[PDB]
Amino acid sequence: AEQFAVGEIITDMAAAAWKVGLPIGQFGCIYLADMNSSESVGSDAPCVVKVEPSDNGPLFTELKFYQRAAKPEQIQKWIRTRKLKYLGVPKYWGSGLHDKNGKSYRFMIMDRFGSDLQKIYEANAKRFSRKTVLQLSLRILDILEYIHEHEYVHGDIKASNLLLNYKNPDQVYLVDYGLAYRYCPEGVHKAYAADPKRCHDGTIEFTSIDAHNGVAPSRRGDLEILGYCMIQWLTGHLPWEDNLKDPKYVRDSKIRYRENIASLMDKCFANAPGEIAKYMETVKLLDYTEKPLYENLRDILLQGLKAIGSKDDGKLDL
Repeated sequence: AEQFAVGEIITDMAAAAWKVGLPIGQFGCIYLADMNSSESVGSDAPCVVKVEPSDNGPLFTELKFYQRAAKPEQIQKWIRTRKLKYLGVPKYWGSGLHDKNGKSYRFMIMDRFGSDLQKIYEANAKRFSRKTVLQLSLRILDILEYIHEHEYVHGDIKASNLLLNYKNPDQVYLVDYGLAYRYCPEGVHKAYAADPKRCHDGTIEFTSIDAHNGVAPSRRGDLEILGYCMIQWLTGHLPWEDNLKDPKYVRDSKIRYRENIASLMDKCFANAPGEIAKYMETVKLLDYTEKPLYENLRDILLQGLKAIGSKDDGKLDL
């Protein structure tokens, strides 16, 4: 199905006009997009349009997240109060309803990014430096604190969901909120239980123990997912990576390694970077409904940067 005629002008719900260009990268139904003008949408376009049938659940979930939490000025306000260089939550530009060939579709206009981190990781023989991992993780902690404080949990952090700013290789953004989860609607935390609405478990190698136990994701699970990403990034591996077809094996391993983090460090690393063990110990202390002390997690990571004779200079080193 072609959802658009290439070069057509589409008008969103706020009457802003956009033009549609070609598909990106040979992701889903995602096309380059720009402000309506007399020029064609070029390969250096600054936006994308994501389009799915209107009965698609994930696009609707994602749209709601972006409308509630990613409004250009909502993000800018947070950046000013927190004295952040930037925030890696993509900006929402608009959305609408588009009918074609008697089918109804939903569309959403978003920032356009450069490469995902997974491609860059594979081009570096599946390693990121200690400097890179700490700098990424600091910015992901900023992002997670933001979304959590706006009642959502991502539940699927991974290098393929981390995109670089098209104009700035040192700024990383977390994308894909189609299976994001509003753990705290109206300040009321979800109970330790399954959500019948939700069916997703994250990505098996990175997902949280809570997710493996069949309960809805919460804040600690996001921090836990980031922990496993860090190890994967530093080492090229996770202990359970050859048994991903067997979830109960993966859960058993995660549960045992949480109970004994020094054995995780022994398995994954001779000498391990101490911030990682410290990070995971702090995450382990969290109850299901407990608010993380994000600034203490960031501190733990800053002490890793000090230990390699560096600082938080915002350099990803990719």
